[PDB]
Amino acid sequence: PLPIQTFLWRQTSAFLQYEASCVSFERVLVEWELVQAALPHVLHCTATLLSNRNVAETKLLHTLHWMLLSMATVELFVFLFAPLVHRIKESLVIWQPMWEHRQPGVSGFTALVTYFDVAVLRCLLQPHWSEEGTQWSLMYYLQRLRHMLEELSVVLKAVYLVLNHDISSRICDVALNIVECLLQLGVVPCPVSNHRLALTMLIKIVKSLGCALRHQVFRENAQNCLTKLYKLDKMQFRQTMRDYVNKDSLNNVVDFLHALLGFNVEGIIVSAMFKSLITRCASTTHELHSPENLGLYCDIRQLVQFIKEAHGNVFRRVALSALLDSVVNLGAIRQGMKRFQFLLNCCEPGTIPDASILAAALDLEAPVVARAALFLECARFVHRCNRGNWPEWQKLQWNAAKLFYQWGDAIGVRLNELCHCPFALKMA
Repeated sequence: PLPIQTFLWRQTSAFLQYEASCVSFERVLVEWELVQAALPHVLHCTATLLSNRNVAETKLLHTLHWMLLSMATVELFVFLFAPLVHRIKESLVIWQPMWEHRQPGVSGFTALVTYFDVAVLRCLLQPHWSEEGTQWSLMYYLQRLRHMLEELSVVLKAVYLVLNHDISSRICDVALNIVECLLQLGVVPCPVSNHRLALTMLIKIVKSLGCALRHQVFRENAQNCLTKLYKLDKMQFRQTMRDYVNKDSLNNVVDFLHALLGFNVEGIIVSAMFKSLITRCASTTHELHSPENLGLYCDIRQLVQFIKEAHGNVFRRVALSALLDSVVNLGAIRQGMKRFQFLLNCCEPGTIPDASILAAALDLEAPVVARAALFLECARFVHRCNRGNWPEWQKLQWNAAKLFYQWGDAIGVRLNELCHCPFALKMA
């Protein structure tokens, strides 16, 4: 550096005059340490002018090409020029390989400590950057990973840190393919755990492909990847899933579940996650009843019905948690009753406990208090239905009567058989 550096700034203040400055801009460089000091300004000016296009273009292109044929310099180069690749279309050692997402052939940073690769990786961590440059860097790492597998944790971290901001079909394709390739390389072993990161990436990718041909193949491949990841770190899989469900917002969780199912990997996921999903939902009812989220609430209905429809034997285990999860533990029972109350007020009044469960609830080897609470909660539900206020949403009204009568018949039969547990439970 020298006191002359102000001159360079004076040139930049023309681009940030349009014709005149290029003259000295060329001359001073055409006529090495000064050249190193001047390179960043050359980059800024040439990139700005080239992007302002919807003779100076050619002169500055030739200047840059002569300039190219320290880390911050290549960082800046990629940061500004990566999105321009598709726009510099006709006019080569750099541009022709770069259209193909390969290392540009210039010896300054094609060198190995890899310099271009570390530069682009460092740039990809930036939160705000051109979408085109992000696609380009992703395709570049896809190509490089494919080559590496033909014959890295920070790569995963970069993919994760980009994935959260936004996704597009192109992004989901490239991201799934890269993650699959790193799994094949075996970056995950057989703070932040690698397994957690990978699973989060899969979840986020699959969150935006709700299926209620092009999508079908990609979904199949995603499912295959999920199965592959499944065999690795079983307990960690369960734990991280249970963490994520509570972590992310309800909207995200429900959307992801819809995408996965649409209304085994899915069986394990559901049986690991549904308890925590219901537990979180339980202490949210007042907020969720608010009309702005009504539609969201509606969705949950379907979801729960599907879990009951033919999938979840776990549904019984969650609904009856209050007395399967057992001085008495008052808190566990209270949580179980919150879950049961939420489920009972959710769907198909009089469907959730079947007659058989209630009839057998007399002899279950669980704390009497929990059984009595279950009976009283059923009682309160029936009373509310009778008084007029059903769940805030008909043939269902007539349907519920048969379910109630079935409950009554079952309970009466059981009581008769037994008499012909304490008295208080019978009274409940």
